[PDB]
Parts: sequence; C-alpha cells; structure tokens
Amino acid sequence: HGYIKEPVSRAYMGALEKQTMGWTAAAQKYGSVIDNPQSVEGPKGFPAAGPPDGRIASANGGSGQIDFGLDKQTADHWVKQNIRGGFNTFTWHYTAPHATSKWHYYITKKNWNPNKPLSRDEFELIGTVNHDGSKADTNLTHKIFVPTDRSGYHIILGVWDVADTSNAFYNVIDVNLT
Ligand SMILES: [Cu+]
Repeated sequence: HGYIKEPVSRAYMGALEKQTMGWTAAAQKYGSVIDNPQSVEGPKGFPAAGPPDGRIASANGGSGQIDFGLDKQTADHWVKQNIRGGFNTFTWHYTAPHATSKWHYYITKKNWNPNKPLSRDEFELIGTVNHDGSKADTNLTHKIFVPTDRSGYHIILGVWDVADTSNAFYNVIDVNLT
C-alpha cells in the first residue's frame, strides 16, 4: 500500500482535497479513495493483463477497497499540476512497503482523448525501474524521462508491482506539460 506523493497522484490529490473541501464535497469529486489514497490496488501484469480499460485509474475499485470514482474522465474534472518535459522524479509514500519486482511508468499519447475512459492503447511506456525483490522503500524515488514532444493535459500512470503477490498499485497523475 502506497501512493505517489510527488508529483501528486490523483488519489493523493483526493486526500488533500478532503482537507480543503471537506469529506462530502471531496468524495463527490473523487469517491471513497479520499480516505485511503494508498489503496488503488489491482491485479499485476499491466499492460497485457491488470485492470481492464475504463477501470485503470481506480484499479477496478482497488480490489474492493475503494469505489469507481477515479475512473471518471473529462478534460475539466481533475486538478492538473505543472510539470516540465524531461527528467522528473516520482516519489512514493508507503503505508506498507511490500517486496517489489518493478515499477513502470506510462504517459498518454500526443493525440489522446481526455473526454473518454482511459484505455491501454492511449498510453505509452516511458520507463521501467527493475527491483531485486527487496522492500519498496529501498528505492523511494525514481528518475523518469517524460517525453518532450507533447504539451497540455496529459496523464502519467505509475505502476508498482508487488513481488510476492498477484497485485500492483496504479496511480494516475494529471499534469499540464510545459
Ligand atoms: Cu499493501
């Protein structure tokens, strides 16, 4: 269990807005993840397996831990944060830093549609971080190259695969590129 804390994942942004907008208004926007941003947990094996299209952002309800609120997708729904193309760091906060096989990061394609449910074929792999099966917190922060050939609203997906179970954690990040 854990989430991407910098940049702010959509799930963590939910937890943050619980504090500013209050429980009901935040949950109306994000669903029940606001209480448990660390629990966006689904099957591993992405992209050939894993959570189905339209259920990527919620990891198909976090294996029962959250609802499907994160799966909403419009151009205007989510809070974007600015990020510059090029090398960036992605830091996870772990409530339970399980043994880890890898992390893998994807970005939306130049021509993606921000008003449709997220699908695999809208993402491209941008970096993979191999791990030796030790705990996740032996490598908290990853340096990933974000493509420099696209701008505006994009989604970075980070995926954390657990070494010793069939699970992974899926955190989408809403960004305004350059
Ligand atoms: Cu966990």
